[PDB]
Amino acid sequence: PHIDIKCFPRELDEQQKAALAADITDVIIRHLNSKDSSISIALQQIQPESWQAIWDAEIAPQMEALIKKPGYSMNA
Amino acid sequence: PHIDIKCFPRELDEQQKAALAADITDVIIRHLNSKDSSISIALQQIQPESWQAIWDAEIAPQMEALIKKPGYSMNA
Repeated sequence: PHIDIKCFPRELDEQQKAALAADITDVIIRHLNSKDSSISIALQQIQPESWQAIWDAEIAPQMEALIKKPGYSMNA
Repeated sequence: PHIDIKCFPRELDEQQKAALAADITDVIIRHLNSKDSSISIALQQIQPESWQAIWDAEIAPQMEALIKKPGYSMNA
């Protein structure tokens, strides 16, 4: 599986990145019965003022299919 | 933050999707110190025939920046 995490800019050294990676991997293996080798994870940081684009492209379009809806809401 | 999980087709009922989302949420909360309401999660099932597209547009290009590299390669 390929996991993509989009978040606002964070301070994360290489150890924080590895730690985050290991906890996601763990969850994926347990829930989807994946192999560690089958897992890839991307971490993309979105600038403070640019979330509207993520909401219009990733969130809004799949609002109902979302296994976890956003708490907030930003539709015109 | 917004988390998107892409995997091959598998059977998953509502309770399983919820347990997965809940677990992903806790990992995100610890590592990103995120608020709970601000977390949205998507789960998209991709047919093996379409995985190559995911590799070319998501994995290969960000290879060096992935916080977790895949254990396989689709260069062939």
